[PDB]
Amino acid sequence: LRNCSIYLASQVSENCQGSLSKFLQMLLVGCGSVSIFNQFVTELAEKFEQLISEYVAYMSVGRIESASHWANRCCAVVANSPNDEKIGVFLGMVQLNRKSRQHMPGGYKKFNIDTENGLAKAAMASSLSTVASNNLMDFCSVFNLIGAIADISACRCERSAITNAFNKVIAQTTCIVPPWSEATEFSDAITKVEQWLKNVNEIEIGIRPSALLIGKVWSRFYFNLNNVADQHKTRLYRNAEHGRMASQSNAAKIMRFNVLAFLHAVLVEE
Amino acid sequence: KIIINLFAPNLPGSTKEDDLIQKSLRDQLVESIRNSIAYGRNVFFVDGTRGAGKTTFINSVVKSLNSDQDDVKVNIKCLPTIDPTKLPRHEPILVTVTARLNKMVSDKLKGYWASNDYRKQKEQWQNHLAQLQRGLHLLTDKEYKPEYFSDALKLDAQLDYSIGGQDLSEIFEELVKRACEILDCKAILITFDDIDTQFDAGWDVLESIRKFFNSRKLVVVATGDLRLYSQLIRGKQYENYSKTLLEQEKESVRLAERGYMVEHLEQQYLLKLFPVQKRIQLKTMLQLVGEKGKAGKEEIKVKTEPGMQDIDAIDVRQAIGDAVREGLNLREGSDADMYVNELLKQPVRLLMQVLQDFYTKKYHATSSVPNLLRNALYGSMLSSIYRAGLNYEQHRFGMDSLCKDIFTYVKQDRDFNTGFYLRPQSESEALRNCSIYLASQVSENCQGSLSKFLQMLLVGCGSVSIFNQFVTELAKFEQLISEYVAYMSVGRIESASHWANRCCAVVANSPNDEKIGVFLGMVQLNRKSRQHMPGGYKKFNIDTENGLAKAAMASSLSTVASNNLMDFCSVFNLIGAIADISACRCERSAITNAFNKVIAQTTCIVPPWSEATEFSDAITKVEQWLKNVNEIEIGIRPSALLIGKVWSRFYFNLNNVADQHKTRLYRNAEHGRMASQSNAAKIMRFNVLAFLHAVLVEESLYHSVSDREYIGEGLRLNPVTSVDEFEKKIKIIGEKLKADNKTWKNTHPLFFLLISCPILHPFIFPVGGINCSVKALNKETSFNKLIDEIVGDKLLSDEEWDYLTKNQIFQNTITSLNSSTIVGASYDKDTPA
Repeated sequence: LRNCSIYLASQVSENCQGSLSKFLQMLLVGCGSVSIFNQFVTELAEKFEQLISEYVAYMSVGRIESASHWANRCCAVVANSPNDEKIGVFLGMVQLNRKSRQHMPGGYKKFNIDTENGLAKAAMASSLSTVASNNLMDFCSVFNLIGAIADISACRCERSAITNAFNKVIAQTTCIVPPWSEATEFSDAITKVEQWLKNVNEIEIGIRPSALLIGKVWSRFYFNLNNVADQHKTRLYRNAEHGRMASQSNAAKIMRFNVLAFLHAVLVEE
Repeated sequence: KIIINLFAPNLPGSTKEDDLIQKSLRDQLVESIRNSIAYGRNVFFVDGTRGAGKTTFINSVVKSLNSDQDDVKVNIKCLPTIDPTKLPRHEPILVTVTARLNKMVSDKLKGYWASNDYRKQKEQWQNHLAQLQRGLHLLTDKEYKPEYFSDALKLDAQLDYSIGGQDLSEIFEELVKRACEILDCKAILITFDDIDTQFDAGWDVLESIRKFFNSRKLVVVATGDLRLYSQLIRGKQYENYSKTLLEQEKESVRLAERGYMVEHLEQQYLLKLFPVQKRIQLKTMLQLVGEKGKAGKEEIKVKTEPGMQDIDAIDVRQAIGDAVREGLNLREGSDADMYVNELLKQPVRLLMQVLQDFYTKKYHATSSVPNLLRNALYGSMLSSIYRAGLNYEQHRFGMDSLCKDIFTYVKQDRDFNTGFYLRPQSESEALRNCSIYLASQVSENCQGSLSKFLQMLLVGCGSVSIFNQFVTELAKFEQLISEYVAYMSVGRIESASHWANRCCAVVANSPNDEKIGVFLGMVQLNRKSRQHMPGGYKKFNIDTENGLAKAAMASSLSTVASNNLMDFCSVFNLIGAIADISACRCERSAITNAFNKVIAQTTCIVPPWSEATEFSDAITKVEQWLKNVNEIEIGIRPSALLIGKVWSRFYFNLNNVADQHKTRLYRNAEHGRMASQSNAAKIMRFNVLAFLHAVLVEESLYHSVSDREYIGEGLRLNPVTSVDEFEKKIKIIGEKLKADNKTWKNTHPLFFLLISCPILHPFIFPVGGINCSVKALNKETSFNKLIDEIVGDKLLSDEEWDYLTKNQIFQNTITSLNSSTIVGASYDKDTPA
């Protein structure tokens, strides 16, 4: 294992050199698959090898279609795990209502994506993840956001392909719970992505990432999402929406620091 | 540079020039062997992927090194390649090497011209051969004898070996040294083939290399699998331990340290025998051409047709694309690039063979495109097909064997959620090699037929996803596979309507949470008269509907006996209805037989894994539709990705339609005029609307007939609880179609033929599912006129359109589902304010 550690470090260094999308799959699929299972090793740890075989077969470790598709599978496992207080603020995502609730104080209501117009509309759907079960649910995760950045950074700069990077997980896939379970303004938005893709194709040439760097970036990123899943979890106040004090926190307050958690992890470790 | 003519006999013995790929690697290896001459074991290992030119390449270095003698300052004579598995089971490798070395020396002796030189060196050769013969017994002795000690002290040898005793390492070193002088060369090449067929014979090879081939005038090129050599070495290091120690020390600590010692012993045995710097891997032709973005280290062009010029030759990376894009009916993009990556990792002699078996047969056709690719893959890649349980005979292949092989592929690859795409993403080579074969097979049969497109869509792709979400809560997992297959009979289907009839028996088998009574692709119907049902008319009646409305409602109704004679009505029956009617001759006398077939009521047994005239008006128009279908279906070019993507969006659409319409069943939900009231009419319409949306969107993005899409730049969402999303796409597609002088019937033939189906017309616009509000009417009206632009016929008149919104006889619209009943529906609540 000591001999395989340095060889695997060379694998990460070689495979992630001269790219940014490839840097993200190791952060998302590589380091993520073991920290997400870290929940599942403190839960049921023979059955351990059965869980390993079932976990990779679910998350498609080794045959990932895209970093976004991994997030959709990663979306369900964080949810189907046993939890407390029946909360929708999971580790890396917020569980949003798909049905109207009676007696909603303030302007709280079922979320509709049509409110966001352009680049907001694109980034709102890229963070969405839908899983089907006996009770169909919906989550909005930072992992889905990264799964789109990796997806975008791996495609061509043509408009015909960029418009496809936003239409891979929204209304096509049908995620099913793991077997170990109990039961035009958008055209201008694409232009913003296209011009930034030009930067990526010429700034990423100088990248030189390491397995340590990808390991450390995910370390801060994963630890942060445990804070938001606990510190921000209890702020479900009636006046939380339109909040401006520190105590006030809503769904927007969750993802604002969840994304900033990702940016800081990239910032501090780089 | 490198040119490969495909009209060649393909004999490896005729490979002399312009018919191989590895010369860049060979000349580096050939010079590397020569580079080590002036610098004492030189062992080069050529790792092989169980055959990628392993025997062909190993022969090429023998040919090249033997020919070049005069030009090079230092030359190499090559022994014939040694196959250790074909040698006698007890003959030492040293004997085999000397026997072949003797003939090369003897042949060179007979080639001399000076008699004195011939006599002088022949005696030296026989003096060394006698010394080896005298000491040859040391290789094979069961015991030592004191009579050998007299031979070990014999120093009468005229050549006076350096160290004392009698060791074959010193004797063979002088024998090779003399052989070099006679042959006038340096560093004779010993070549070994693989030990795959019998890898116990590789121990003699390994032991001989490290004990007798240490001379600087000997260079060895071994071949095989280092995994197999590591297993063989590891087993031998375990035999050094005394058998008593293995029994008297059986605890975990002792056993885990003996394996630790053997692991370290085996690690440096491979490093010493095969140095890393001398190990060489046969680069695949993907590694020689690149990703099509970065300039590769080699350029390869292929003579597709007989007589291309040197500059008039297409790149092999694009030559595969010409086969992959056209054979699989695949539009150019990212998915087509991943299939050619699969073929670019195949053995070099294999990709040429399938390329040769494709273009040569295609040239004869020029005097179907998919079967040419299929026959090219089948004749060269049959090893994986036989080793996967799929059909491996050419004549039998049809629309019934396709379903089972794809089901077998999904089961073998264990990808039940996205495996129907036939994505080459497996971990085993055999499973990957079957994905491309099925994709060619999918495009082989579904091409030129609308029915086989739906049959593959329904029976083929449907069986993968309906199983995952509804027949996996139970699992003897393999036992559930066989009877599930035996239920709908994907191996042999009498018709597509029978699959849909049993499809409802599977979806409705899964219980619904909180007992709502609505399932994935349908909604339940309450045969018994519900007591004092509020609002609307009675439950339902088949006889109520008019000539065409009854033609679709009855055809979409299936009866299954499970705890009662339970009634089902699904879009799956509607899709199955199309296939039987479409797959028949245009003669109306035969159409009606295929038409009454899909409407004649039948009963289907509960799944075993469970606990339990005015009707001829529609027959006239379906004949007109079938006349239209018989010519527009020719232009379709379906692909494994297209049919998989059509179902994938159609599957999620049905999941969301039932998820949101379950809670919209109210006292006043009937005769829906706003989005919040949804009866059984509104549920079933969106099921039909889901099918048309899936076909339209996917045909724009992945159908091969069009080079570019016409959806535009926007979010593609399913039409659930609304029609604007489906209405918007038709407008954008229509606007871009007219400006580019392209029609719907030529750009989207599948959607054009499905939107023109007379059967679906009484379902697209039902009485109770219009939810015609103030804003909905504007989108609904534009939706209607846009549809009438595609089909060219307004199925409902403007008088009939005003009838629905305003709250006589309607042939083209169902009239009983507006106030229909649903099992498990709670009619104690009503619409809020």
